[PDB]
Amino acid sequence: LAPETGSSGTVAAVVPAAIPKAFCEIDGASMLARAVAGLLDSKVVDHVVVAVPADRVDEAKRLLPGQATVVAGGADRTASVRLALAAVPGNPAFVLVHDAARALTPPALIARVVQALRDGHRAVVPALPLHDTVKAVDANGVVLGTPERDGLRAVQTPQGFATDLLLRAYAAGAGTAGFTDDASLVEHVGGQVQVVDGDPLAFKITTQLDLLLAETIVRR
Repeated sequence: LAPETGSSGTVAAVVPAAIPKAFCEIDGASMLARAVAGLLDSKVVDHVVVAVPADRVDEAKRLLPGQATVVAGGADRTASVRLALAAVPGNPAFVLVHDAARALTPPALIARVVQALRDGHRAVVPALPLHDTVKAVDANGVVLGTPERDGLRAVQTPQGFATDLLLRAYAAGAGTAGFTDDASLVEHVGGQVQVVDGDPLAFKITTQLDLLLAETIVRR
């Protein structure tokens, strides 16, 4: 890979959202818009690029905080991340990949991820202790085992990577990335991943119950 990779020392955040949930409105503003605003408001991200379907490109641009940029994304999601990066000036040292559905992610959480990268970690995810016991379970509902709960963490986003490390992980594992989170792909190529404290507010908004909570949090 090119020696120029990461040469600029900047931080790029990509929101691959390429549709529904990312565009659903929470008290007027889309999840995507709030997610981008969180990235900008961390004050530590130099470029925010969103990959959306073609037919939301113009709309995304008119409703997002002005400093963020929009590309039409790809199908293979890693393609969306690669396209977003070609639209980023220079050679960013770090790529943060952020789920649009974690719309209330606190700006300090995003900064913690970036601070751990600046401190020398090459792959960083935010995380929380589990609420529930987690069990291995077969397709028939038969319990196969119970890993130590205290040894497990629930992972959120943004996930942050040294750009070259993220690219190496994509070349090896992108053909499954829709079921795997980016940090998993990095682990598979030998990347060491560091956990920083997440935040309950960074929950992934999936169900009608989740949005009600998010709407309740914001109208307050």
